[PDB]
Parts: sequence; C-alpha cells; structure tokens
Amino acid sequence: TSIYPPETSWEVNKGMNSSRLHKLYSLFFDKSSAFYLGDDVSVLEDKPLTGAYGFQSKKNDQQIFLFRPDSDYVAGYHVDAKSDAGWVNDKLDRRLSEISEFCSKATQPATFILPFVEMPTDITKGVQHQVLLTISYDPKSKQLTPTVYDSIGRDTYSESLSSYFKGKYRTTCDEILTQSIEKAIKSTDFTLGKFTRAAYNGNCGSYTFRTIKEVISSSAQGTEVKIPGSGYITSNSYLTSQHVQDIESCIKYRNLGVVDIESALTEGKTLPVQLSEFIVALEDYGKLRSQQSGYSKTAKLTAVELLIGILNDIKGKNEISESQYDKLVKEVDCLMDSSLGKLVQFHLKNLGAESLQKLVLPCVKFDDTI
Amino acid sequence: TSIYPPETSWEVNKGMNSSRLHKLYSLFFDKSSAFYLGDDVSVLEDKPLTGAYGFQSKKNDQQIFLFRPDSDYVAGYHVDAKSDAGWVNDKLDRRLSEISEFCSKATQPATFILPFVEMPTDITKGVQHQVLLTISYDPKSKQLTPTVYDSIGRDTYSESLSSYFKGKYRTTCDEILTQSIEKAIKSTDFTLGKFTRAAYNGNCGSYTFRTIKEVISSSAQGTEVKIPGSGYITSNSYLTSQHVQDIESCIKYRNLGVVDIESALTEGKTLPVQLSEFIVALEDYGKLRSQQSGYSKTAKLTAVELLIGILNDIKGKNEISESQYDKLVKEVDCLMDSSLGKLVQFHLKNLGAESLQKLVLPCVKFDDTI
Ligand SMILES: [Ba+2]
Ligand SMILES: [Ba+2]
Ligand SMILES: [Ba+2]
Ligand SMILES: [Ba+2]
Repeated sequence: TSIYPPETSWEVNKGMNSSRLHKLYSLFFDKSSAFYLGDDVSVLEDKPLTGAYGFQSKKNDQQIFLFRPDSDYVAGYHVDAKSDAGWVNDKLDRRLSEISEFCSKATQPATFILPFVEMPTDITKGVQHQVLLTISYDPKSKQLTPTVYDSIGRDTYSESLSSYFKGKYRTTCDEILTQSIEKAIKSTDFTLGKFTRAAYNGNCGSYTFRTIKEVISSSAQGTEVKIPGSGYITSNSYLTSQHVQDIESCIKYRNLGVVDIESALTEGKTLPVQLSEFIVALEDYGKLRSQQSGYSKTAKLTAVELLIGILNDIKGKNEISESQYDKLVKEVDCLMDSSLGKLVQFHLKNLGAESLQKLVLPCVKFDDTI
Repeated sequence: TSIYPPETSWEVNKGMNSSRLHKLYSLFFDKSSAFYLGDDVSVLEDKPLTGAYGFQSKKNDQQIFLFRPDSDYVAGYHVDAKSDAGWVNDKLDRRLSEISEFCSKATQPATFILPFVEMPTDITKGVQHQVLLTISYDPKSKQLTPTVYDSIGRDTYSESLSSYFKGKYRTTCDEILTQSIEKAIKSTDFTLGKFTRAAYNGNCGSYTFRTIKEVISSSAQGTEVKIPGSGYITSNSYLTSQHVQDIESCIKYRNLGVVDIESALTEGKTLPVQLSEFIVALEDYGKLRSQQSGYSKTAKLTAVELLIGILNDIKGKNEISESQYDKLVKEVDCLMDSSLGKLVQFHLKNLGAESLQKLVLPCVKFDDTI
C-alpha cells in the first residue's frame, strides 16, 4: 500500500518482499548507515526512466538506474527439463524492452539494476527466491551485458549436480531469462554480451540489498566484489553486523511513506525519524503483544498505553504533568525490557535522548510546589 | 487444482491449507487409519447440501454434513477494538445462509461442520489460523447452536489478557462471526443457542482435522471430548503418533484426485494406493532433491531414475530383465536410506511387498541360462 509500517518481531531470517526492499531503499542517503552512497548524485532530470531511480556517478559520466522493486518482477522456471524453460512476468519483460529502448538512444554508458524473484513452478509448493539482475550497456560497443547475482550457496560436491542430471533438471531461471533478454532486442542493433550468474556461500533478500549497494558503489569503477572466489573473504565481512542492524532497524522500527522514499531518492536526502514513527511503532508492538509471547502481557500493555499517551500529548499544543512523569518513571524498567526495549532504544537514539526520562523531562509543567 | 500431489518434505509443523485438508478427508474410510469413521454411513441421496458431504449415523436419525474445505472460507478480525469487528468472506456467509435455509425445512436433527481460517487484518503481516465452526440444529427446539474449536493455547496467567485490555484488543473473530450467524437467520424462526469457543493446550491444522474426526464420531452421542478441562488428558493422547503418521503419510506420499476423494466420500470407500502414486511420489522426490539437501545428490538421483524406470516398465505389457534387477539390487541401500527410504517404505507397505527385491522379483524374465 502507500505506507510501510514498522514490523516488530521481524528479522532477517523471516524473508523479504518488494515493500520491505523498497523501504530499505531509504538507507542509501542515511549517513548513520553502512549502505550510504556518497559515490553518487541524483540525476539531471534529463532523461528519467519509468519504474527506476536515476543516478549520476560523482566520479563519472556513468549513469545508474535502480528499479523500484515490484511484486510482478518474477520469473517461473520448470525444474523438469523435458518441460518448457518457463516464463517471465510481462512487466519484467516490459522493463527489459524499455531498457533496450532507452539504450537505443543514449550517449552515456549505463547500468540498470532490477531486483526480482525467481521460482520453481514444477514443485508442489515452491520457494520464491530473491535475486538480482543487472544489465550494463555501453554506447561504444553497442553492447548489453546481463549478469545475475544469486545468494543461496555454491556447489558442495555432495549436492553437486551431475552434467548428465543437469540435462534433466534446471535449478535456475537463466534459460528463460536469457531468452527474454535476446527477445527485448531485435533491432538486432545490440550485440549481446555474455550472460553470467554470480553466486555466494530466507536471508537471501538481505544479501540482495547489500549487492544493490555493492553494484552501484562498485561503479566508482571496476572489480565487482561479492563473497566467494572473487572479492570478500566471507559473507560476514560482506553482510556485516552494522549492515544487519541497519536493515532490521529500518524494517522493524520505522514507518515510511512511499512518497517519503521517492522524494528521498529523487533528490539527495536523509529521512530523519519523526516522533510520530515512535508512536506508530509502539502502537504496533501493542497490537501484536496481545496475542503471542517474567513481565506479564498485561504489564507490557499498561506500559505501552501510558508511554503512547505521554508521547502524543507532547505532540500537541500542550506539555505533560508532574504526575504523568511519575507514572512513566515507574514504567521505564518495563519499557526498556527486552524487545520493547530494543524498540524504545532505537527511537531514543534517533530522537537524541539518553533515556525516556531525559526525553520527556523537559515539557513537564511543575507549577505546583511539592 | 484437480490433483493433490505428494508433498515430500512436508510435515505437520509446515502448516495446513484447504487442499491438504481435503486430501486428508480421504482417511475417513481408510481402515488402517486412526481417523476411520465406522460410526457412520453415506447418506440417502435424499437431501444433499451443496459444498458438503452428507452422513447418516449408524446409531441415529442424526444427520452430519461436513463441508469440503474452501480457500474462501475465511474471517478477518480487527485486533484494535476501536475499529469495526471485522469481516466474513461472502462464501462463508453464503454457507451460513444456506444452512439456515436447510434447517428451516428439515425433519431430522443435524450437525454442520465447517473448517475455516481466521486472521488478524490489523497486523502488518498476520497469521492465517486454522479453526473449526460447527452448527447444530434441532427441530424440536427450532434451535441452532454455534460452537467454534480453536487450538493455539489457553490463558497462561502471564500472557493472560486483562478484562480491561479485552476492551482494547480482540484476539478472535468471534464478534463478527456471531454477527454473521444472527444475520443468516431472520425468519426470526430460529431461536439461536449460545455461541461458544473451545480451546486446547502451525500444527493447528492437524488438530482441526482430529477435531473433525472427533466431532463426527462424538455424535454417536454426547460428551464432546477435546484436550483441556474436559475430555482427554493431554494433546498427545488426542492427536497421537498414529494420527500424525497417518496425516503426514497421506500428504507426503500419496497422489489423489479431487474426483477420487469426492467419490470416496459420496459412497463408503477406501482409496487403495495405486502403483502410479509410487511413481509420481518418486518423481516429485527427484525434482525436489536436485535443489536442496554421505549419499550424494547425484547418487540419490541415479537411484530414483532407475527405480522409476523399473516401476513403470512393470506397468506395461512388459516385465523386467535380469540385468535391471541386478542394478536395482545394487541400488536398494541408496533407496532405503533416510527420507527417500520412508517414502519407498510407505509405498511397499501399501503395495504388499517386504522389500523392493520382493516387489520386483516376480515379473523378471530369466530366459537366459546364467
Ligand atoms: Ba512473458
Ligand atoms: Ba548469442
Ligand atoms: Ba460479508
Ligand atoms: Ba441473542
């Protein structure tokens, strides 16, 4: 929908979708964030490209178009190689056709970044798998080179698939994808570069986001660096602790408009956290905590009720009372406890207060002696 | 779709859907199964009821209608009690209206069994939760009594929701559901009995199936027996080992037509396992095993290839060779190994052979000396 609500009790291993990914896009101009791109400026209203955010290299003439993720960017493949290679969703195919059309007239070299999902359609229930397509066109060669970046793992000799059995089984959407790309060009104007697939090792989504950040930055120049066999040592150095906290904190604790994100990437901008986000995040915690899992559910709830109250009384033409501050001080230990704690900690860090007490201490009307 | 394919690597904790549940319906006339109903005969073409399978109590005049599960039998509820109670999907509402209409003219007492799914619509991503509606009409009282059976757990004093906070949060679809039911009757002909909800303690789906089996059988007479506070000791005695193996084996290892199921319940019938099911199950194992996780993937694959080959060569006008049997004997250890093993064991048990060797030993053309 139009907003991207805080999902408490979300974590990296709980999977990615298009909305989440688009929400993480907000991290690109955040300086506190390990995904920050200062390799780049927003583009030149110039030539935009529908469905994609445009970028000029602070170093280069090189233009970088990064597509907003889409639920319809998807490729089904048949595992059984007797069946047809598969399908691509029509929108994806459309963006391919549109890229082709963009490059047919373009002076400056470019790189197009299309996060998508690939899935087996042969399996009783298949897993949708988050991966990354990038197409790079250069005007001198008239040449497009497709490349696809994939997380899951690499070729353990046991789970190694035989050359023979490769004849009988597809593990990827590569065949249908190559077909879609060759199809997007017939001016026969473009000589197609060679299709390649890069692999590592549902955390895959997070890796994909890191890869987007990598791909863009890596156009400073050369040397595309992903975990195995080229570049980074392990996937801990690549997707790091700060990377993971950044992502989880964005998705878990914030509340973001699509408008805020599009405005944030269509010009260079950070999106500072509003107090209203803190209120919404609390509210959501509240609504969840009343079902699932010491500190009793009823205690946690009374606490969040009170804190919400104080939090938006602050927002209005008013300022809070001595007695309300008393209650809050009674509640800070419940509020700093565990998950709810990590929540209020996120928000205090971003509102610039050391504690709740510090946060609400000003805006207290004391006028009564005692 | 029209078929219910074997889902290898499915287990009880992986959740339920309507197709799976409908497939488990096949277990009701299976004698090897702990869900077998010999409390009952198929009904009397008589009055049928669309969307539901009819039943006459071998003991009674009491009629039992058990609805085929439906993806559209669903109820959304708002957790936040400031919002409206929720919605019911129109089909569900329709079946309610239709039950009401069935009872308005009915001589014999009846019980209607409607498995469905209830979910929070307020939560960023909600869990669809499998539960069970039953409505029992009696012609003397002109009275319908709704009852809903729910798995998740019961009222741990910590996670106990306060009477006050019950004011602020709904945990169930009860409000909207009661509303739908009262709505299905205005002849104001029926005096509505009191709405109740029974709870225990995504395994919930399996519990629901057991409950269906319970509810039906429990109409032998009286005493509805579910785990806590009434009836059974624990949920191990209620949903038992044989229950769980039965369900898992049905869903994991069989391949069943909707037609086979409807024919199986519209007359009293077992659905004996065909050899073709064994072939399909193997095929599916094969297609999965080429992605995910000693015995190498390539070994497992060569084995399943060979076994499939021998398995449907058997099916035709032909019978297998000495050399093929040699190969198979080489492969039985790979085939009996682990998961693939539990598969072939299921199928041998149901085809009446002690091993693969026993199974394929007849149908071998030996004509060559040596
Ligand atoms: Ba297409
Ligand atoms: Ba070529
Ligand atoms: Ba309705
Ligand atoms: Ba009443």
